[PDB]
Amino acid sequence: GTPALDRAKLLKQYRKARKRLFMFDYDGTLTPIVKDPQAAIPSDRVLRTLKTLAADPRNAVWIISGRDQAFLDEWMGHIPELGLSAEHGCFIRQPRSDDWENLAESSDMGWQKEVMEVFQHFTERTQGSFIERKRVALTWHYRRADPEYGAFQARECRKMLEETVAKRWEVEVMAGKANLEVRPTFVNKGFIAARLVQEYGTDPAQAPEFVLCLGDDFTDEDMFRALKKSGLPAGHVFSVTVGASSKQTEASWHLLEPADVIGTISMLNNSSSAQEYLEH
Repeated sequence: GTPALDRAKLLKQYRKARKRLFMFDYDGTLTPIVKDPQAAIPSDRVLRTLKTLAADPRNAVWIISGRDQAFLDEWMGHIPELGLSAEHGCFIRQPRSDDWENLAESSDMGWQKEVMEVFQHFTERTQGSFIERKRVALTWHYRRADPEYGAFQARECRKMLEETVAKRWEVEVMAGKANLEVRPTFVNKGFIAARLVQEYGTDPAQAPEFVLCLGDDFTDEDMFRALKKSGLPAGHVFSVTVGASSKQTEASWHLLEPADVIGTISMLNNSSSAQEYLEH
């Protein structure tokens, strides 16, 4: 478990830091979990909060999301300073750039040819199984197969992929409940988060003196893991899960709800020179 984010400590390091890095999951983190993805179109409040945070050039503000490129661009893309990572690391837009990079297309996806061949082989030999093909991930499904033989086939297929495909291309093999998935290593949010920190270079004095990383889910845990490996001073890094104190997490802190996340970012925004004046 974790204590709630110490907002006083956060604000103090924010003020002290000359360079700040923010990495936010979107759904479940900046906005509540909902059934209808359109109901999680950012409220005006969420958008104001992000726009104000990103306006300060001392801040590098990243949204790291499973959402489509078209969704992030439509609803948040008008804030030019936001860095956007969409579709599980497959599309990236740097702060202040109009250009999206297609990271899948920038990679060698020759592995897909071999994985399809292997999956097709096991499919023909495992009644009930089938292949799901997405842009970047390939998934072999076998829930409808005999449970024991399906599991056996999946163990055998996984071993084969690990000893061949995974040693030639930068991909990993995942096991879901009744599935096997192959996807690029760059899909992992920790990969995404480590890359962002290393972009600052190998010079300590050039590193950000403030990192706030927020996320609610299992994939976001990999961001927290990566930051624990960053080599940055502990008091400079705030890995924060969204969830209860009793939640087991790689984060060091929690905030209970997206409303608390927005409230926390608003507190940081209100330390601006302009806001401090208006406040008196």
